[PDB]
Amino acid sequence: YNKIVSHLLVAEPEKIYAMPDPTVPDSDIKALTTLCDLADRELVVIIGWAKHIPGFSTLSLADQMSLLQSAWMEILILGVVYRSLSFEDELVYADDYIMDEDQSKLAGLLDLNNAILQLVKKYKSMKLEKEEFVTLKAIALANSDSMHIEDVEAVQKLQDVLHEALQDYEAGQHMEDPRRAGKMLMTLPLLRQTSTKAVQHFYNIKLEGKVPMHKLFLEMLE
Ligand SMILES: CC(C)N1CCN(c2ccc(/C(=C(/CCCO)c3ccccc3)c3ccc(O)cc3)cc2)CC1
Repeated sequence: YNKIVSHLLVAEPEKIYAMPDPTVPDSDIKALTTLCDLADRELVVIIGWAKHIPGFSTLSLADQMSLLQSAWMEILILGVVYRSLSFEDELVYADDYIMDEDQSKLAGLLDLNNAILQLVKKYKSMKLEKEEFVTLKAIALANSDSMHIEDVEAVQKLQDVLHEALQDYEAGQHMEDPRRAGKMLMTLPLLRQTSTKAVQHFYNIKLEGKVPMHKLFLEMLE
């Protein structure tokens, strides 16, 4: 077991809770408030998590911003997916917040979440392990295709470090399947697809607020 995967496991943020309001009756407005409140608390720990990724904090501050601005929804969704593996037709946003099909219909999220459930179903059949989760998550941040990177070279380096770490691990604990790392990489499109659609929905129903995401990430990064 190599040191990248080992440190990435160590850098996992702790459990966040959504704390839905037991007073408020379940409605479509409730769901968004809960998910909004939970996402904001996750975003704070997601930026701490990034800084422990080897080489991330050596990037320029604009490149740190560009990676997080490109990948934040992918990172949120991957977490939901991983927590959902041992459940059935349900998305585990938090240990205290689980959304089944009817609550997704009510939240206006049915199509999004059915796609997120394809991703869950797919990691189930490959028996996805925590070490692959945290490595795929790190790859998703680094492979996020930002429009404006200052140092293309350093960013490709971080890609290739995390890429090699994934290949390394799979060569290690998965000899039964010499193509498992390639299969892992091939689930990255579905994750970009649902995140692309989720971010678009984020903006359709105007959840961005007043402060643009790039200054929020600048504040959190300092
Ligand atoms: C005002 C500004 C500071 N922001 C920052 C971020 N913020 C936000 C970010 C992400 C969502 C996500 C849902 C669920 C996606 C589908 O399952 C979502 C709901 C509606 C539209 C798009 C996404 C979501 C995903 C994973 C997860 O662990 C938790 C939350 C919701 C809100 C609102 C507040």
